[PDB]
Amino acid sequence: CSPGIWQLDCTHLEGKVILVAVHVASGYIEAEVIPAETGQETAYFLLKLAGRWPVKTVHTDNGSNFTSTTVKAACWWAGIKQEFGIPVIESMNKELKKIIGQVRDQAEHLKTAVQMAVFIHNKKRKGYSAGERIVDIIATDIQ
Amino acid sequence: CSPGIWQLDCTHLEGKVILVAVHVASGYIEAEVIPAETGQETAYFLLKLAGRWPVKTVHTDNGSNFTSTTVKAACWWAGIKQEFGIPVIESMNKELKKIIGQVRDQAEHLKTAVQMAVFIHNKKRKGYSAGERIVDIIATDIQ
Ligand SMILES: Cc1ccc(-c2c(C)c(-c3ccc4c(c3)NCCO4)c([C@H](OC(C)(C)C)C(=O)O)c(C)c2NS(C)(=O)=O)cc1C
Ligand SMILES: Cc1ccc(-c2c(C)c(-c3ccc4c(c3)NCCO4)c([C@H](OC(C)(C)C)C(=O)O)c(C)c2NS(C)(=O)=O)cc1C
Repeated sequence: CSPGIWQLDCTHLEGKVILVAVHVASGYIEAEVIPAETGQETAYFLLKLAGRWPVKTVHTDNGSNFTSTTVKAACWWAGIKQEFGIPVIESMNKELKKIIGQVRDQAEHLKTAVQMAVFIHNKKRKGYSAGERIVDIIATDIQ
Repeated sequence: CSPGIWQLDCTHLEGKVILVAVHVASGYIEAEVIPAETGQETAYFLLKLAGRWPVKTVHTDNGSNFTSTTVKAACWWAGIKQEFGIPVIESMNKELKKIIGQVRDQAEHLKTAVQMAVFIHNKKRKGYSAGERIVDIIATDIQ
């Protein structure tokens, strides 16, 4: 239900790493292919994300993802807090993968298919779409 | 005033290319550093953008940016239309640059400074922030 809560995880496909962020209340996602599963990539990603949406806290299924100096710096600067599992489910990474499989032949590069999958997932009404729900959640929260 | 209209342009700083997209009604921006000023980069960018926001039409100050087969394909797939200048102002690229200059020492890489600049610009209340205005514009348009 909370407006600023996001979940961030890496998956793998085709020998490559996909970083997936989910806005938990809405199910809206942002994902991209990253060259390697490093702190640098995660830090840059978080900075982009924070600039675009209100990101108040981030949860993850791999806490170690967040130990890098580099990630800590991005969360410090953007003012993001961790939500520890120390501290309800998802399997979006399966759903995303499903859509990625459906569109895969439409593109050469996996990264391209991923963006196609994100678009499709975000716009799928089923009731609003996730894209509609996140703005409605954010707008309501504002006013 | 229209909800789906975006403006897209490349600028240069430090020998590098920054692609800047503006949501015209709100002044909200997304920007990133791209390795080169090519159709491939623009096409991928548009695909990301379309997945995240309702992108109905895109305007540009360099029409030739949109001639590549690659861009045409991304606009075809995402269903984006061009708005020809054939066919009110901006200078965001100056404002962005200004903010980029202010934060530049905070980061090593220009790309990092850019994301910092985007965040700052989007959250600057001055009245809502641009970030607030785009969601309010989008939500209202939905319902
Ligand atoms: C004559 C011709 C011109 C362009 C493409 C092409 C296209 C259309 C796309 C292409 C562009 C936009 C698209 C799609 C493919 N697929 C659907 C969504 O929008 C892509 C995609 O890579 C980028 C450009 C997205 C980085 C790809 O991964 O397939 C790639 C990699 C393409 N190949 S290209 C020209 O070497 O970049 C193919 C041909 C046969
Ligand atoms: C011990 C140490 C550890 C990390 C960094 C560092 C940081 C903190 C940042 C860094 C990370 C997050 C940040 C900032 C810098 N600046 C403010 C916003 O959040 C960056 C930025 O590059 C990436 C990671 C964003 C790709 C950078 O361009 O400066 C870079 C490139 C850094 N350098 S590093 C470790 O080689 O990637 C520096 C030191 C001295």
